[PDB]
Amino acid sequence: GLTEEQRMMIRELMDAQMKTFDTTFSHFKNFRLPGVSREEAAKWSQVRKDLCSLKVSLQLRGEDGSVWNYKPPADGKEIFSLLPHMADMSTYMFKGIISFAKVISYFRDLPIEDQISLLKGAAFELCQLRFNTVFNAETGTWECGRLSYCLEDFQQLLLEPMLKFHYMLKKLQLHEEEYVLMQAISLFSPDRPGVLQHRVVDQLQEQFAITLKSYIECNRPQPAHRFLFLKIMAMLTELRSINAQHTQRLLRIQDIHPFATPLMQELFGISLTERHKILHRLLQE
Amino acid sequence: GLTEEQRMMIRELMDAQMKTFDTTFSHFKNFRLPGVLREEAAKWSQVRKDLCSLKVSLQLRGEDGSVWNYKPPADGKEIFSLLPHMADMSTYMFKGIISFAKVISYFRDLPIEDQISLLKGAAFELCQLRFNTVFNAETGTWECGRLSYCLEDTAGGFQQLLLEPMLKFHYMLKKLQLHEEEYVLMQAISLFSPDRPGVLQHRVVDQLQEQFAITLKSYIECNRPQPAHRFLFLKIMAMLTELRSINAQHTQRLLRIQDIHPFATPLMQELFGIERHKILHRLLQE
Ligand SMILES: CCC[C@H](CC)Oc1ccc(C(=O)OC)cc1NC(=O)c1nnn(-c2cc(OC)ccc2OC)c1C
Ligand SMILES: CCC[C@H](CC)Oc1ccc(C(=O)OC)cc1NC(=O)c1nnn(-c2cc(OC)ccc2OC)c1C
Repeated sequence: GLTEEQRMMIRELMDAQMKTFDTTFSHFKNFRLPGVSREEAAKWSQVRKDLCSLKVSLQLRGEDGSVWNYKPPADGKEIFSLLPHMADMSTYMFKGIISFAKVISYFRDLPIEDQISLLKGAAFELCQLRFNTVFNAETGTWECGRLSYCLEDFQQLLLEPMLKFHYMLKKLQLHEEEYVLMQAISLFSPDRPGVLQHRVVDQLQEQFAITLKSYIECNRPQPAHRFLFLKIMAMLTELRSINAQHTQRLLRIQDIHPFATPLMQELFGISLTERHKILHRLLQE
Repeated sequence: GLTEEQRMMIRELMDAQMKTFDTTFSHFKNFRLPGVLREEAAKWSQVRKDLCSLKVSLQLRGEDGSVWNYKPPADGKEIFSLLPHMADMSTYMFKGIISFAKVISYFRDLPIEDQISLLKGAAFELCQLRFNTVFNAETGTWECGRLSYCLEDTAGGFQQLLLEPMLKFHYMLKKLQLHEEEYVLMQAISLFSPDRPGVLQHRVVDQLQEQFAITLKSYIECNRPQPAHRFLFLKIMAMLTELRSINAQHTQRLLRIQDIHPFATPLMQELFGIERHKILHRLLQE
């Protein structure tokens, strides 16, 4: 079995996930909706390539049973139509991740600078891990309560590394304990930009990784997924590569079409404490 | 061929239609839309049967090419979700019909009370005739510019739609493949109905209706192949007779819905009887 500290470690992470992951997205309100220069022109071409890779239709299910469905247009600024909404979704998700990190005892004891640096480097990764738990691989749809995001028209989709990540991770059929441990391992990455206490974060990540390794051996005897632990660690390595690629994508689009919310601006590159006033405020409550 | 008086009649009606029928619905703006979220029971039960008869989805195409689609909920008060939009659409269509009648010389010379009585009796029918020209029978969709109203997919399929006499009328009328001139002549024959409630100059209106009918009869004889269009005029007049029965049915349906859930605009209230025609008098005086 697991040690007393290992079981309590999983118990704390699971309680954190329940307190801070709004799976029904019931409290995601007041969001935006679509339809509701030579140096600049050159940067547009690359931004158009970034936006056509992830094209989803939007579905809004009302309490009465009615459904409002948004089908995106074909490629001007029309390819930016979903950005103000996705910014509000990302910002809403990031607030839940910030709250997730705050209740973890190992994260709360860290200096405020390292708390800022770890959340900055892992925000995208923990959000994709949370999005994968509501991803329907049969329909290609992220089901976020009354909101749904359906991929628009497979081997072309799998070429997109972010979409391939969600299909591959969903195929592993992970439990909630394995997702929340993946979030812990990703959150406590010691080699994030700006981390000071490099060794103590490295030591915390090793305890979360050993706990995941021990959990799988004690709760997963089915050969359904052999080497599940090493497969998970490979997905986290791939998730770090996708994080760098898509963080560059957002900066390119933000350069010619500003959409990032004030919380996202601190999350990207738009003295550590002074440059992250909102993150510092949220991390105090 | 047609006589000069009959050609001038068709020419006046086509100009009336061109000036007053916004076929692209470009000037239908600021309309409302469904949100993003013992004896009283007998009124409700009949109204639930009344509102389940016509089930459409709403489609709004944006200028950039995007498409917002609204699928109505399944049968509370949610079965009313489309009423404010339909009240806006109907009010807009009725104004175009009033303007249509207002430029017809034979209509303006009638007494003002007969003008109001003819409009109240024919508003639904001229609205349905205009809607039929933008009805796509292959997709079951009224294409109104950037707005589209599509019959919802049902387990009964196409035969299910034919249960509603209103829908059967649109498919049957579209099957005739009528010209623009025949549509505008149908509207004139419907508008000048001498047996509407409250009509005083019964003989004058009846004589005006027969001239429009004779003109339509002569148009079909002179501009359509003799063999297969031998009874098109009689088929059209039978469609107008059936459209009048559907008018009586759906007017009663609207009054029942209004009795338990008010939705009619001020102009619609004057149209269904819900000084009595203050807005109608102003519109006819402009
Ligand atoms: C709700 C389900 C969304 C789906 C799930 C994978 O995926 C999309 C589908 C479609 C689109 C799209 O059609 O848009 C126009 C965009 C995204 N996805 C992000 O918009 C996005 N997901 N994560 N992040 C992000 C978050 C960060 O902090 C938390 C930091 C950086 C980030 O990105 C570099 C973003 C902007
Ligand atoms: C959008 C147009 C296409 C289709 C053709 C039948 O229309 C509907 C589609 C769906 C519905 C519906 O799903 O309902 C909840 C209702 C209507 N249609 C009227 O709502 C309506 N059409 N004509 N009139 C009306 C107008 C009058 O003066 C102009 C006078 C009386 C009238 O009716 C008694 C109404 C209220």
